[PDB]
Amino acid sequence: LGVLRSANYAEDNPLLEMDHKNVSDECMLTLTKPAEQTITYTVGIDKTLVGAYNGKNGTNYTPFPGDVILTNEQLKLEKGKQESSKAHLEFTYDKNLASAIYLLPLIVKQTIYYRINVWDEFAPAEYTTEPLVFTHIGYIDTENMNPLIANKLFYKLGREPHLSYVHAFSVINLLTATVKYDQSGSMPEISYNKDISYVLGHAKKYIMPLQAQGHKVCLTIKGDGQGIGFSNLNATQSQKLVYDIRKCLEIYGLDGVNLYDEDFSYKKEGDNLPSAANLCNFVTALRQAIDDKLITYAMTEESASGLDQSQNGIELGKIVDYAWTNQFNRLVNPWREDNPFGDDSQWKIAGLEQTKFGALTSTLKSLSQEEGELMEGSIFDNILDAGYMDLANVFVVNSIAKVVAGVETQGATYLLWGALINYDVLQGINPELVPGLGKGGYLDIHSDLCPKDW
Repeated sequence: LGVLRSANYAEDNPLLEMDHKNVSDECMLTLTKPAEQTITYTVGIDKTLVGAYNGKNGTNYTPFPGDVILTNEQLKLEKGKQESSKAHLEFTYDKNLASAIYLLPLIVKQTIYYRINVWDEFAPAEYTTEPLVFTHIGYIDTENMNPLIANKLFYKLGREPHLSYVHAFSVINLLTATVKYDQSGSMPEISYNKDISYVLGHAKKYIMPLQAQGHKVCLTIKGDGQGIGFSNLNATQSQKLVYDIRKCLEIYGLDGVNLYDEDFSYKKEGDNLPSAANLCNFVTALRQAIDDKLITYAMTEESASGLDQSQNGIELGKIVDYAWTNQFNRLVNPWREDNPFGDDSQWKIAGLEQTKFGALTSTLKSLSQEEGELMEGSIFDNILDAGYMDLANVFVVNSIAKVVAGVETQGATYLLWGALINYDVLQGINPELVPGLGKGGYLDIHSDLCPKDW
């Protein structure tokens, strides 16, 4: 008696994601008792087991009809060991394969039941039009990343026969344009680096495809450190930047703008100081100009004080679609007194419903043991124990970045916290980021999922 396991997957019957390329896995035999003598078993394909599997598990899988190349099919079990040598399975992709989930049973002659998801041209098999239950906002740094990677990241929701695939993000923020003085040194203008220019100049290639798959796409605007920005514009300057932002979203088919309140290098003394009232007047003007296009606000330690109070009757929270902070890998709760994780009252925005606040903005950085405990504690205790459920509606990822050495642990989890709370805990639906594991997945440090091509 023994078990035919996968070498890289703990799932008894692993589900591989085949996006128009081959997929592979290795399996081995684990014997309940150590081998008395050196024996060799052989693994083979038996597609006759499919009908019994679909009856037992309620599924509808058709046996995988593509070419399957098994190498090292003879499993060597040395005396005294319980695990054999590893066989290798290469599932060949071909255009003659329709998009579906297939089954390929591998037997000893127990049994392992490989499931192969053959993707369509836009989404995996069993993709659904069912919308994500929460708003997931993803930054893409156009200096290193292709915005189209959003169209490759999915959530595998549920367990068979109730599997569903949904896009992992619903809003995408493009990093970044900046605000600086104009050539005459009197007016603010938007400045675009070489990367964000090519993205916007080719919005038909990089933006409309995202919008076609349900993504709202916004342009982020930071400062360029010349001391002029969203919170210190006079009447004339405000009308200029409002006009230019309104024009920019119309010109490139953008759904909205993300006001990233950082890097303006505001002076601490002089005649153009930052004020929360100026910010409220500028954003109020922006809202009149762009109508229902999205305005979001990213708060930082460089934000002006007073946003917890109305400014000339204006509450910034009433006129913005979403807000969040740069307090990465930590759940910020500005409405919680005696907060055991730290007082976040500085991040309070007057008029902002909790359901519009990204309490958790995660970033791709390795965390210490303490930092890791702070992240999970702040998330769980605030949303479940303290009862701030409304803080589970918006989740933000500041830069979907490449998974590399030293950030594999955060890479695997920092895009799943919103699905973890909303689906796995608040409902019973298991969530998995796809395409994660395996050669070529988002978590393969030697592969780029959807690389920069300009």
